[PDB]
Amino acid sequence: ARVLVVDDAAFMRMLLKKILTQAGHEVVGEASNGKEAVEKYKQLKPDLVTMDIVMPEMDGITAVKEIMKIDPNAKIIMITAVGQEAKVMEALKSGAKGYIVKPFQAQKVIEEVNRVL
Amino acid sequence: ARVLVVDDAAFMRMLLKKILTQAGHEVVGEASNGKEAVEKYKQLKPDLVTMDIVMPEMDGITAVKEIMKIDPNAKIIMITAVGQEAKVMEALKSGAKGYIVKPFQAQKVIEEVNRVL
Repeated sequence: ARVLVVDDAAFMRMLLKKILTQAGHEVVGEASNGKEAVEKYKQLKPDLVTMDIVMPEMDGITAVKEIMKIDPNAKIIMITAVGQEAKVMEALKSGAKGYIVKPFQAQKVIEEVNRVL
Repeated sequence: ARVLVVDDAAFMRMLLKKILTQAGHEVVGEASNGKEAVEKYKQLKPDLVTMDIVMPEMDGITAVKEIMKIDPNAKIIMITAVGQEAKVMEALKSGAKGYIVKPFQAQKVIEEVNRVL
């Protein structure tokens, strides 16, 4: 009777939580995506999961492409950590204008925002 | 100076919003994933986007697989609409126990939760 509700739409989570709780079940957790669903399953060990078969599955690169398609003047800065450089490379190829590296130093972040503008 | 901040981690959004606002910039919106980033770009037409190159990119099927890997007794119900049947099929193959169809009738939803338990 302990249920993990997974859905990218907050209102869908709510609607399902309503129906479950109204049937005497306890929603012990919620997730907006795949990774979070799996993490929350470990931590909560629920009896039941409800999961939308559509989950956000758009990466940073293709979201750059979609935004550039909409507005070719879009100014995008990627947030990256060490190890993701191949993907950042391709984001920049696809129209992104810059990037900043985690962990942030506030000065370097604004140097880069300013540079882009 | 109007910035759309995109990152799957709420605290990362916050941290970046802090640094931007402290530099005299207006965070006019936020997104937790790819789809939402693109939608919000249209609606807000921001001067600047900041976007994590890692965005949730795990689909419902592979999140079923990861959960089954963790607990082979996991009980998962897929939420589906018309048109997604190929993906629901494969979710069930990978260990999911059932599904419910949107738009929900509360009775059919609990018939299916009960059946699974």
